[PDB]
Amino acid sequence: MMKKIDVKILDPRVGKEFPLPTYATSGSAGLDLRACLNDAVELAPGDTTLVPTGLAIHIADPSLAAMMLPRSGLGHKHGIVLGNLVGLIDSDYHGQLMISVWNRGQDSFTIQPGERIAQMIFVPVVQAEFNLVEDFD
Amino acid sequence: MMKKIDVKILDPRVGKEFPLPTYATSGSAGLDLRACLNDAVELAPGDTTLVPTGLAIHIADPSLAAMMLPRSGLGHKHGIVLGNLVGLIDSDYHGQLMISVWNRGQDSFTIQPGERIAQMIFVPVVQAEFNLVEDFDATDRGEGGFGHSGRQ
Amino acid sequence: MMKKIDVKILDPRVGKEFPLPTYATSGSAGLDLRACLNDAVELAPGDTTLVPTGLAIHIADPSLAAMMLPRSGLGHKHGIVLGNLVGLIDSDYHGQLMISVWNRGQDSFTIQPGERIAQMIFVPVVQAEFNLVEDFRGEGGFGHSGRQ
Ligand SMILES: O=c1ccn([C@H]2C[C@H](O)[C@@H](COP(=O)(O)NP(=O)(O)OP(=O)(O)O)O2)c(=O)[nH]1
Ligand SMILES: O=c1ccn([C@H]2C[C@H](O)[C@@H](COP(=O)(O)NP(=O)(O)OP(=O)(O)O)O2)c(=O)[nH]1
Ligand SMILES: O=c1ccn([C@H]2C[C@H](O)[C@@H](COP(=O)(O)NP(=O)(O)OP(=O)(O)O)O2)c(=O)[nH]1
Ligand SMILES: [Mg+2]
Ligand SMILES: [Mg+2]
Ligand SMILES: [Mg+2]
Repeated sequence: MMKKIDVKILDPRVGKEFPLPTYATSGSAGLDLRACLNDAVELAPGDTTLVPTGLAIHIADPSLAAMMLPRSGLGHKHGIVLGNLVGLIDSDYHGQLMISVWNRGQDSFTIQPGERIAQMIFVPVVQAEFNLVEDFD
Repeated sequence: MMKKIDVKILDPRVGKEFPLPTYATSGSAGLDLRACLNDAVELAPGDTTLVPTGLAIHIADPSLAAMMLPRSGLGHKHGIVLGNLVGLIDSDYHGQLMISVWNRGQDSFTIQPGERIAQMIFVPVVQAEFNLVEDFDATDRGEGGFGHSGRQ
Repeated sequence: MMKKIDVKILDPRVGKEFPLPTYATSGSAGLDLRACLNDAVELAPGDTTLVPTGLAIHIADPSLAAMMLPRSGLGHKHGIVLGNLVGLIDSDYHGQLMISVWNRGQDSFTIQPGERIAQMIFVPVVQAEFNLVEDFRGEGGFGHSGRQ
């Protein structure tokens, strides 16, 4: 079940020094996002930093959304997760994709340029319309 | 894809003191949930508090569920997120929707009545039927997990 | 709506000492997962431990994934959540299902053999192929719509 998604490269290192995001294995649900940075960033325990990806997507189909998630190795082994926990990307967002990286653990961690620091899945979504009732029975 | 969902305005402040939940933009995936409180609540760093939404929904369709999530601005800038991280709402749950608000950050934060403090999406769900096997049809990923594909 | 998932039992207690995961009601979205431990694990505030389930699943269909989540009661009342926040099980994984348990709260907590410590849903997923373009809410994000 494939879907074409338009993407605009904002930093010319993307697609060259920093490969475009890809699925690590053929049945992976998420694609890995890379940190678009000149220099490594040291995250002390408790600190948050906003990491640019250097690209923008336009999902455009209002029956689809994306969810940014931590990776399980970074999250479990190093406490490197997301500051907003889960990042919900709307179908009508055109801006640069940004990653809120938060050190939830006890050890300092150093994010390298180009590192695969989070992942992103695409999921069908349903828009609800409310039917106001006085009681459900 | 639009679906009509029954909702009971369990707390009549919702729709009167502050607006009913709606989709912030046309192409928004989630709808914002508001703090149904009589008094402001100051959350010190590390603290949690249980905030009512004033709403009960009945999805009723077992092929659908809802998920409650933090908002990205409150979460990234102020460390205001969920105490259970992600809230899962069953299709046959029709009690009040409650929000566990947790201050994961280093500065205190005051939740005001009516404030949009989290968001909710509706997603399709599949119910699994387990088939016991002796061997798997092996794959390239195999048993690999927890960072086996590397950092770079 | 329903999908057949291959499962292998790795610990003989699973299905004998305590049940295999089951949907509690016909309208339940998730299945509860039980800690398959020999000895209870003490978790100080801020600690993380990796908890086996005694089970391996193989979803096998690349338009489907599973998401592991905290339970709302354990999360809100005791701060017992997931160390990777949300656990994403891929269609081509067939290792042991493992739960990263993190004590995010201010009080110690002990993970007990057999305790229902997390839950898991299965959701459809779509794999994307990129189309490079020069030009395409607008660009508004991270709070732009306000809170009032
Ligand atoms: O909570 C979890 C998360 C993942 N897993 C396993 C199954 C999943 O398919 C595999 C990899 O998941 P992620 O891709 O989300 N994490 P990461 O990218 O760090 O690992 P990998 O390098 O193997 O892809 O780890 C668990 O058993 N429990
Ligand atoms: O953030 C939440 C999460 C759940 N809920 C409601 C809806 C859901 O259907 C119900 C049960 O969710 P969980 O299974 O996550 N909680 P728990 O397992 O602790 O309680 P139960 O024993 O009733 O399943 O609680 C909320 O109001 N807010
Ligand atoms: O991790 C994220 C989350 C969101 N975003 C962008 C895309 C999304 O469409 C937009 C808004 O997301 P939320 O609605 O979850 N956050 P918030 O409600 O604070 O911002 P807004 O007022 O713009 O809706 O922000 C990111 O770039 N990274
Ligand atoms: Mg991975
Ligand atoms: Mg928003
Ligand atoms: Mg439950």
